[PDB]
Parts: sequence; structure tokens; C-alpha cells
Amino acid sequence: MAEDEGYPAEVIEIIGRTGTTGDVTQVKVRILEGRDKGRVIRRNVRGPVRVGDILILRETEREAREIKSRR
Repeated sequence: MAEDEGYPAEVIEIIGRTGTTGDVTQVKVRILEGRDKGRVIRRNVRGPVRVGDILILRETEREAREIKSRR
């Protein structure tokens, strides 16, 4: 319906837990539409999930901290 300012992604498969940051949960989702339509990525969010979930990625962030420490 014209609306294309955000491409929703449906969970295709769950990876598991992440923790560290705070009981994080990484899951893989695929683009339902938006040119690409068919792009699987790995988004990290807090809380569980269930195959079917849908969420738009207005940015998806990145967070390229890259701890200089590196030990």
C-alpha cells in the first residue's frame, strides 16, 4: 500500500542466547519485502522469540565499538 519506509522481517530460525550484554537473544530473520525481499540477517534483541515473529528494521543499528583493549 505504498508504505515502503520500512521493510518487515520474519524470523526464519532462532540461533540461541547471547547474554554478556544482558541476557541477549540473537535470532535470524528474513526480509518479507522491500526490494531485496529475501534477505536473511541476524538481529540481536532482548527476550525470547517464536518462528513467525515479524519486525521492521528501520536501521538495525550496528554498534562498532571494537574494544581497543583487545586482550
